[PDB]
Amino acid sequence: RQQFPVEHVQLLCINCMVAVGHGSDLRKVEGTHHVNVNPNFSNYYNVSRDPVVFKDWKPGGVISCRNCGEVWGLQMIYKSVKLPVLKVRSMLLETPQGRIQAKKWSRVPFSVPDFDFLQHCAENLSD
Ligand SMILES: [Hg+2]
Repeated sequence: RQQFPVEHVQLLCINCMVAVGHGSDLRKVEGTHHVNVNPNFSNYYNVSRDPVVFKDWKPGGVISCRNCGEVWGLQMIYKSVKLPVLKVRSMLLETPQGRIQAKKWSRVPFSVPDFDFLQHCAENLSD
């Protein structure tokens, strides 16, 4: 399989395929959970409190495309902070090669850095 710089892969909604994110905004939490840490991201998803029943994070609401209503994943919270956790199969990866839908995050044509909580406090004033 190929390999691109994350900067070169854009996120689209598997369904409506609107440009919704950047692969460069992806982070790994607890190794596995893939969040997006770009604040401007919330402009693309609605949240809905369908709580349901991950050791340092409590799940928030279910997350879905503002534009077609596709479910993308669910919120996750830790020490008062809320991040959108993305399901791989809900994303269309727009590589310079074209568009590929994956079924495991561990198989995306780029590398996703671990999430840095401390440094995420570049966002202290808010929340
Ligand atoms: Hg959509």
